[PDB]
Amino acid sequence: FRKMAFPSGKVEGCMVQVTCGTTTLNGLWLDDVVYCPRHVICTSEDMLNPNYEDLLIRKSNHNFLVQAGNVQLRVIGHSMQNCVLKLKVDTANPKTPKYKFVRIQPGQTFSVLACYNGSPSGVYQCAMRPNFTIKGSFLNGSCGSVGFNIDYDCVSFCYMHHMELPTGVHAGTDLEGNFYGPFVDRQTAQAAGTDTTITVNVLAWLYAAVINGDRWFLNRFTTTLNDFNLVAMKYNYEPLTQDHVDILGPLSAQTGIAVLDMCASLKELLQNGMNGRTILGSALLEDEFTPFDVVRQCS
Amino acid sequence: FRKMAFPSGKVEGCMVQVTCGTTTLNGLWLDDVVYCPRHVICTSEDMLNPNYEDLLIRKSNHNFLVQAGNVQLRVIGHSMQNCVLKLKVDTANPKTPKYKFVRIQPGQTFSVLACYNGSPSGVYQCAMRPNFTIKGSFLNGSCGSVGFNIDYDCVSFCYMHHMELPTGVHAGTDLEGNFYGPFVDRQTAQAAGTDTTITVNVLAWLYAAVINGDRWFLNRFTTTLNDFNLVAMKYNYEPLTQDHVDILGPLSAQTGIAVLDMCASLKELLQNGMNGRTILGSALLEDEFTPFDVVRQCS
Ligand SMILES: *[C@@H](O)[C@H](C[C@@H]1CCNC1=O)NC(=O)[C@H](CC(C)C)NC(=O)O[C@H]1CC[C@H](c2ccccc2)CC1
Ligand SMILES: *[C@@H](O)[C@H](C[C@@H]1CCNC1=O)NC(=O)[C@H](CC(C)C)NC(=O)O[C@H]1CC[C@H](c2ccccc2)CC1
Repeated sequence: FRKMAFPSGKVEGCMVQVTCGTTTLNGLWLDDVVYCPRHVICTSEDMLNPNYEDLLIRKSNHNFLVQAGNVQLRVIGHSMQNCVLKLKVDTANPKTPKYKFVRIQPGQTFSVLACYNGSPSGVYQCAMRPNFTIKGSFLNGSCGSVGFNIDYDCVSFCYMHHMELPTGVHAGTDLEGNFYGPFVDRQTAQAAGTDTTITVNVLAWLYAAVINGDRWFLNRFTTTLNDFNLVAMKYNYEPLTQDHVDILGPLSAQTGIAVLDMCASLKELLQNGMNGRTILGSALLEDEFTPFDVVRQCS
Repeated sequence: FRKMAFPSGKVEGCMVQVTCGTTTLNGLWLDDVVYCPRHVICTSEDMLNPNYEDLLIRKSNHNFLVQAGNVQLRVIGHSMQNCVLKLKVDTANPKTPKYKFVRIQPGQTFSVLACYNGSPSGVYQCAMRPNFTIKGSFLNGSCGSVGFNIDYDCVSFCYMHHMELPTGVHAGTDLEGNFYGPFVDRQTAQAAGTDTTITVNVLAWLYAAVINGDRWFLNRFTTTLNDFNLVAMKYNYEPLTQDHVDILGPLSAQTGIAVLDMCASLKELLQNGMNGRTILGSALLEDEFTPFDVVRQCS
């Protein structure tokens, strides 16, 4: 059982390089539109407190250099939508997959195709935390890298990368340019607030553990939803709801472990730690697998 | 800092479905040749102790159904090379990337594109352990999935998946069909022997930690190569050599921490555990990042 990303090929064919002045980042080329973070129009002496409206007025289509491999694209229109720029180009991307834009919910997962200068470097799996940050791997130049899921042949884009926070975590927008969380695109320290653990995902991962022969943490006890949450609260775990319980149903059915029984084992793990033992090769409780992820991987 | 796979697009375009009888697995379609594990010619009542030579003699080209998406490929020749079958087909794959076959060394890493019925399901990063197993995520039907690295535009294929061991780990071949390790393709329990930790990789990962602001484990001590290895041995860590030291050089240079100083901190971690603290979000010492991987990710 491994942290698995979706195959990235459909998205690799959408990444391009966007330069304005001396600032270069990545853009997403779908049909005849390139999407990129608006701070590509910023100089280093603009990022502290940019007035994007005023900065963009000084820019014309020909100030946007868009490059797909060795080929230049002609920019024939531009506009700002929230924190993203949309550059209309004269050529539809012939590699455009079936796609949609979605605004993902906290606790859900997606794959990130980290890019630099418009070239894919690597792919990994992330979760949108309850505080609307993600714990990625991003260097200077990675802005415009996107996060996505794939449903059959359809790519659902959900994230575009914009900035780093002092805690080392990452923040960004949906593909309409609205940040996840309370963040703004300026180079100041910003607070994400307390993060909380995604309880339903930890449970899913404990089920995956049991499915993979690791069972030492199961005990003889059960609990109540109300009583588990009294312990969840203390640990900054998200409260569990009956919808969570029914979401966990197929895993409970495959393992034969009632959900409230697994909750009892989780309380004991939370109160007593792991006494140096491990679970699927981790010494911490893992919360970036959804129930859906676990089902998909164990079938 | 994250466990990152290479973009999988170049390899996605090489995966096909291979069926012989009622047994179906994945094959790798490069130029006019499809490569797949030879046990595709086995029935369930053959896998306990197959005589592959005898089994294959009963098979003709038309018994191999090769499917790429919705299109059948015509098989015009077949032969067995070690534990792989090579099916000559009448059509060169138009998506064949620049590629080579390499037999990878223990301690090195590569990406796995896990496939089922010839369709990519997910991508993740693995290491070839010192005992020539890998710790993957593979279900029935995943055989023929490949592992690879990418160097610029060139795909180096290094692994094809064949079987699972009782410990839950995985074993397979290079693309010439020679197993990594002492394994054979028959459905019996087989031993991998003691695994050992990849010391040079743990050091690389501690450097990555320091590069990412996590420094609590650094101490005031140093050691000697000879004296560190006395402690390595006891913990079933691989001995460190001066070549390892020079490999770690660029990381030592970027952080300003002498390699033997980092070795001192590692000895203390090994002797004293982590007392509930963490390093890059893990409560265990991580050994599936090479120095090269760390450099690539932190630049
Ligand atoms: C892409 O342009 C880039 C991605 C960043 C670079 C470093 N890692 C990333 O993920 N984004 C930015 O540079 C971003 C531009 C804004 C939106 C105009 N600026 C940014 O993220 O600035 C951060 C720098 C570090 C700073 C900080 C860190 C630690 C302690 C205190 C303060 C937070 C803001
Ligand atoms: C692909 O065909 C498949 C991949 C396996 C399926 C399950 N997970 C995997 O990675 N390989 C095989 O089925 C393989 C065929 C051989 C090469 C002819 N057989 C195989 O791996 O058999 C294992 C089954 C389980 C068994 C065992 C497990 C636990 C305890 C004792 C014994 C080890 C061999």
